[PDB]
Amino acid sequence: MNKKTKLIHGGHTTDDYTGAVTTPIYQTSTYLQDDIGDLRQGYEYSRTANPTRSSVESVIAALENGKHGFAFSSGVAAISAVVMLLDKGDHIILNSDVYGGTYRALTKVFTRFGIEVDFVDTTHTDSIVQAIRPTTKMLFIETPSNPLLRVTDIKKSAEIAKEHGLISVVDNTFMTPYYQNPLDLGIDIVLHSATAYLGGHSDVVAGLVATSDDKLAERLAFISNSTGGILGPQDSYLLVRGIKTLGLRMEQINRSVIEIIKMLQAHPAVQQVFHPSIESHLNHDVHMAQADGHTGVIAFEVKNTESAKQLIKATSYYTLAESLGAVESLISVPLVRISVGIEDTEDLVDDLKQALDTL
Amino acid sequence: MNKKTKLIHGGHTTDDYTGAVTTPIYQTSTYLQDDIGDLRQGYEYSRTANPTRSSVESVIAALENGKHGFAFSSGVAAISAVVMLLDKGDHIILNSDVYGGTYRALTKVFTRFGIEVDFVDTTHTDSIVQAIRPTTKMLFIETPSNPLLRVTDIKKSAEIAKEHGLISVVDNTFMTPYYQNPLDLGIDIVLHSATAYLGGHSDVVAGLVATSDDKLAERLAFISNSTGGILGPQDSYLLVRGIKTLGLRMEQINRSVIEIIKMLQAHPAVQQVFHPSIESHLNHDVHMAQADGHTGVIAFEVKNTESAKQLIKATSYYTLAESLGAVESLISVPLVRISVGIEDTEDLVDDLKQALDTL
Amino acid sequence: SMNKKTKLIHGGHTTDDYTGAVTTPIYQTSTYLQDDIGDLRQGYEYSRTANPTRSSVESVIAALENGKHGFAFSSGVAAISAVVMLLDKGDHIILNSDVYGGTYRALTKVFTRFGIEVDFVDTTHTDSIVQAIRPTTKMLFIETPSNPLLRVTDIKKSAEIAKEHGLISVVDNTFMTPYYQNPLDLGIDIVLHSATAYLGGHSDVVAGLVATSDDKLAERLAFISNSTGGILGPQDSYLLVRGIKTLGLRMEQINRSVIEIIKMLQAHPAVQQVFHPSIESHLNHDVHMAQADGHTGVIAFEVKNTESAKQLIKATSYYTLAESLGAVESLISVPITDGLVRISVGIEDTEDLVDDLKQALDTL
Amino acid sequence: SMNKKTKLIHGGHTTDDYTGAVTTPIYQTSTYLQDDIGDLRQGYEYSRTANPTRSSVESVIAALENGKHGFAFSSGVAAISAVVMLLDKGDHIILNSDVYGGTYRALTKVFTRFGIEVDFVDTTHTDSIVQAIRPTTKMLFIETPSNPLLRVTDIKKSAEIAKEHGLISVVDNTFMTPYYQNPLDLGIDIVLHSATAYLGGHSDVVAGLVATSDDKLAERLAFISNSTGGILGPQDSYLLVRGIKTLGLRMEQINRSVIEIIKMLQAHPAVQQVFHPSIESHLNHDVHMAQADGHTGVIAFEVKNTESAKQLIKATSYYTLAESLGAVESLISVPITDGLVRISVGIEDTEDLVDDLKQALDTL
Ligand SMILES: Cc1ncc(COP(=O)(O)O)c(CN[C@@H](CCC(=O)O)C(=O)O)c1O
Ligand SMILES: Cc1ncc(COP(=O)(O)O)c(CN[C@@H](CCC(=O)O)C(=O)O)c1O
Ligand SMILES: Cc1ncc(COP(=O)(O)O)c(CN[C@@H](CCC(=O)O)C(=O)O)c1O
Ligand SMILES: Cc1ncc(COP(=O)(O)O)c(CN[C@@H](CCC(=O)O)C(=O)O)c1O
Repeated sequence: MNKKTKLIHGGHTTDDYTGAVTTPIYQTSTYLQDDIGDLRQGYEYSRTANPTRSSVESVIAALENGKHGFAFSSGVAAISAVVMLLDKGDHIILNSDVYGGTYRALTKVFTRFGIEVDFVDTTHTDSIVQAIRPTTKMLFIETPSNPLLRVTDIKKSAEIAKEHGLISVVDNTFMTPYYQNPLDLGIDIVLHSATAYLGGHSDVVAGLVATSDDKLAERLAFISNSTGGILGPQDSYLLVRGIKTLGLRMEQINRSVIEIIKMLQAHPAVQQVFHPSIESHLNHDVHMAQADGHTGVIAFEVKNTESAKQLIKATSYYTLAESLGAVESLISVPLVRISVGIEDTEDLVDDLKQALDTL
Repeated sequence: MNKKTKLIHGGHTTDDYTGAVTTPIYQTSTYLQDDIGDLRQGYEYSRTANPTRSSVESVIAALENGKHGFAFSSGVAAISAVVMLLDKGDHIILNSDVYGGTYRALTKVFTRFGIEVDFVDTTHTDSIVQAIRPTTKMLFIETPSNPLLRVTDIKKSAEIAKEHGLISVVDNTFMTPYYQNPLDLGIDIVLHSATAYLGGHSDVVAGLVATSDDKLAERLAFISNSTGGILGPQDSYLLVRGIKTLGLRMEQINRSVIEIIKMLQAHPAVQQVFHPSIESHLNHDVHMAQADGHTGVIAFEVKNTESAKQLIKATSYYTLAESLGAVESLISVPLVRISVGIEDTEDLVDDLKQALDTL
Repeated sequence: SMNKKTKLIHGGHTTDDYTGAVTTPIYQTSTYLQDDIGDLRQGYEYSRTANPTRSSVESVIAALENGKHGFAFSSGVAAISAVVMLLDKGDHIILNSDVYGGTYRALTKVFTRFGIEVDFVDTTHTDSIVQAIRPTTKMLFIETPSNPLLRVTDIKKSAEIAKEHGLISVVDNTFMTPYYQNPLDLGIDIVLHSATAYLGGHSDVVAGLVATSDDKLAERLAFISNSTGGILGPQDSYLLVRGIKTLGLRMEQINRSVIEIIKMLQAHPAVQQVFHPSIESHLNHDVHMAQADGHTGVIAFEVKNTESAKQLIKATSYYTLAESLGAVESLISVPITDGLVRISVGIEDTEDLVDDLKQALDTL
Repeated sequence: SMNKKTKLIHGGHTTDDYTGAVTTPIYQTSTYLQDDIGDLRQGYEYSRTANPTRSSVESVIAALENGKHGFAFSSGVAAISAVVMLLDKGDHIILNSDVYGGTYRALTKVFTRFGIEVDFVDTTHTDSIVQAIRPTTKMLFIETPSNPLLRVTDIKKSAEIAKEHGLISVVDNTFMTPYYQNPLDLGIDIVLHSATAYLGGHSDVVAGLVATSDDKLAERLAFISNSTGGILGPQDSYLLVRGIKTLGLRMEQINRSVIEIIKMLQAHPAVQQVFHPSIESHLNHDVHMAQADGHTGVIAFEVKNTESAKQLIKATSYYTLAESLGAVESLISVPITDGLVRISVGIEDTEDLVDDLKQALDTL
């Protein structure tokens, strides 16, 4: 199956009972047992397993070429359960440019649980080897990062984590399974902030986790059931529904990203454009070796904070909001960050250009 | 407002915009900002705050006479966030008869995070005083417990936790806010497995947390945002919808519970009926002093495991399932445990009696 | 064999035979796979024709009304439209004089162009029904108790009249609900509901329901529903199933407050007339009590004028000034003269609902 | 000023002005509080009359079709019913000869009793339309391209004919979608859709949509919708809004596969005739290309007989044997002769959809 056919028929998204071509929304909490312990189709309690949630988990497991899938109530919940794979005294290595909520949870919550953290500039693989302490048990890397889009070598990070006995995790939210598959590069666990691209319509807060390891999946299934950060059935369906058009959406976003960047590099009011597609970008060639596409998040710099406030008000199609990966374009100041939507490419380039022209 | 009027108009369950008499389902992830940092109605990101989730949080805060509410993706998620209020080395005291999932999360997950646990027979308040270590920081009690319905003195446990400087938590799932208000008895934090009675229709997996403490609410809001165990908007609405009939449902369940127990105590095939309403029940008078009602979970003993298997098959209205607090009656063997539904009282008594008669 | 409260929980099929789920799965779908051409896995081919979630609520209303076939529509008016479509050009319908405004609107502004000629009759006296039967009469439609004056019509006699003259008897059982009044058991052919009112019960679903035991009329209704497509969505179908579960407890609480609220209205000096079937002096009070074992939560009363009715509504705290009825929250409205107020008793505390309306009437 | 792909994202009102939410809130409600009697906070009083979530999808289809007023119905047939109700007893309707089966069913088995007399015409030759106009003719209904043979009718000429003879022109634009064909811009009075097909796009919503710029006809449609209640639920309204967001990318991918799939069908020896407007030899191929800048994803072709059509469907791997069309997944069916197969090209990979149908046709 090619990529666009996998997004439609990958996993189990139909009902074998009635033949429904979409997954039924099992808004239920419990299931009848014919005999004591005799499950009709393997469901006993919705927290342990829910057929609508099991559908979206089989979709992300296929899109990432994994064996097991896990749906959580948010991208932060999916990252929490992954960190709970370690005990008191264990050490984690993350990239210095992690997303803010990851920095918060690990430095404010899990440090209170004995988990020691150390943020490392992973753009140079040599800095990962040296920081590995005897208690180091995990390697967590996002690529490209937020909001400067720093690229980390996934393959080398996997070989590093393997040699030193580390659980390799990759936050693949920005790249999506359509352009990047960390599991195929040796990574143990891959997770996504499903609120971003997989949902794609700014209407689901969710997280997904995929892995080919039976152990880590067994330990993750126990953590999910024992911590209950599960995704609801309604949100699970809308996630499946939005994933169906993931390929078409990313290709339209990729087409606009190319044209928008060309505009940003030539404007006199824009210094420092940040995106892995730019040639002068650090680790640019590494990104192309591990990905066959590009993310829709772009970051550029204006003169000062007042110019960024003026640029946003002059736009007509960019929505001032705090997410990314939507069908509608989003803009925010973490330096300005934009999440390219699926509007007309000529309209998005012209709207941002005429807004920058007013500076 | 009396109890039945509070369940309808307590909290904020209407739309001030359109005037809609029910809370809109905000299936959304982000919100437009008029200016940088200028929130229209105080919403910026659905994980931090969602209007549908804020509605159900204001309902549970009012029903428990609390000041702040928190909705989580499951009852286990609500209990996890409460445990994350403590750091490495802190100690918790729980009742020896806690629910299984609470035993799992604390002994298999949080012990790996330095949190030391000790389960204590809380039915005698003297056993709580002696176990308080210098590192003890929390007192967690369910009353009545699962599945033997052991009653713990809430008021005395609150005075104990206050004197020794402890965060008092009460799992009020079985009693619901309609019959028991732990906050009114001095308890710091109250939580519920909203999957049970508050939802009431076996279609929402959720947890709720209420507290009158501004500190603990601030620390809980940070934990919820930093761990992302949030409840979805669709599940939040169905929770609000089911809570509307909580009073009518509990009163029907209470009427049947009285008649079912009278039947169970007189049947020759039933030894040892467990419920706080029985006079010979341990701490029976304590339960009536802290609650003006009764739970619908009843536990009784048959001769052996084969008689329990036979009793379940002979029933017609009791559903063999793994939850509780549903409109439909539920039965399970953890000794048999039944969750009384809202069916006709004469039908539920007769159905269970004719099934026990076959033993 | 099941009592009413148990029938509301286990009546019909509201579980999943596949996974075992204790609630009806929401089949948000449009079409269904066929293993072989013409072979349906479980009898579904297109959601408009049949949907598993809609089929659940259809079996519920069929069991609650002691009928064989149930039909769910997009709204109460859609259920009335589909029933009126049972008739041909030139046919005649007899309706009660004070039928709901929307039905009056549909029958006199839309279906008068179908060729159906409508007649509105004081059905409280069954003789007026016999006197109005024209040769080309084919259907008898009656609302009991009506809106907003709650006039009571003899259902059993109306069924015998329709049978005697070969008419299709239809009863709008919205106000009474299947928990208190079963027209099908009294000889009526078709019973319909505005599920927006009490069956939904939480003021969050706009739906219509139809039930009948006649196989011929059911096939004709299934054809019209598929040929006109006023079907109910799967999400609304499930919420309707969910709300029906608490129907008995909701009505029993509403009836308790109805008794105390009426007593307050009869003793207040700013209230003149009170309209409700439970009142002994109400016309056909014995008829209602013989065909129903309960009372609706809609009450109509009169104040001095329109300014008094306006000030009353602003003086209440638990009565929501809005349309619709039968919700868990109490509703108030002014529909028929200026001073005629109409309330929909919710499930709030009885003492709170009586004290709030009593003090509000006292600022007059 | 917006291009098509930007219009699909920001056209109409699909945000919450209150909280600022970037999507339409699902107003699962039935009634609305009134501060003062008759004072509406935001113009809502009863969900059947108007619902905020339904009003969102109504403004979407009105903007996509360059119309002023939009209406959402419970299904595509409900949208057709409400439009046919615009006419009175005795009025006449002219429809294309190969109109959809459900419309044929509704117009010849239900509305023939309304007093409406229906006429089915070969609208591919506009002269047949003029020849059929009776004195009592009031409406012109046309499907282009039709189903399943995809016959193309001149929309611009059909609008001039309706205007010349004082008829209400209606175009079923389901197959073409507003992304490729805008009948209102060509002089048509009313355009309707079966949103179950492409607008929803994910085979999970049964809905109908109507759009018009005529103020008089819009008030008449709003009245019929309220007086018959075939409205769309709030949950289905939102999913319809959500699915429309990706309409352009879905159709553009469907069209790319349509080009390659047709070329394969024209060169396969087990395939005789292929029916699609893009084919140069197709009747009125120049007409379609002049009134639309795209192509539908429904393709019709012929195999040797019925056994060959049965074996073909069992031989595919990505084509789902089911009803409906326009979904993200490819669909197949056998409707008109035995060997006539009808496919609905999905958004799967073009190479995968061409190779899967090519190898399946090769086992014949
Ligand atoms: C790379 C990455 N990881 C994790 C997350 C968090 O997953 P959730 O589903 O949102 O829980 C985000 C979303 N961060 C968003 C929102 C940031 C905020 O609300 O403060 C973003 O970067 O715009 C993310 O972009
Ligand atoms: C007292 C109590 N606390 C916490 C929970 C768990 O909250 P959740 O919403 O389910 O996450 C339950 C539910 N326990 C259920 C289910 C037990 C099981 O599935 O193994 C019960 O006791 O039947 C409970 O009864
Ligand atoms: C007896 C009766 N029949 C039919 C209907 C209409 O069914 P729907 O589900 O609302 O389509 C109503 C609702 N009448 C409501 C609505 C009033 C209005 O819409 O203006 C009422 O009278 O309060 C009704 O009370
Ligand atoms: C052109 C056209 N008009 C109207 C409709 C009906 O609108 P609904 O939303 O389905 O109510 C359809 C769907 N025709 C489908 C359905 C076939 C069937 O129901 O048997 C089709 O032909 O595949 C259609 O293709």
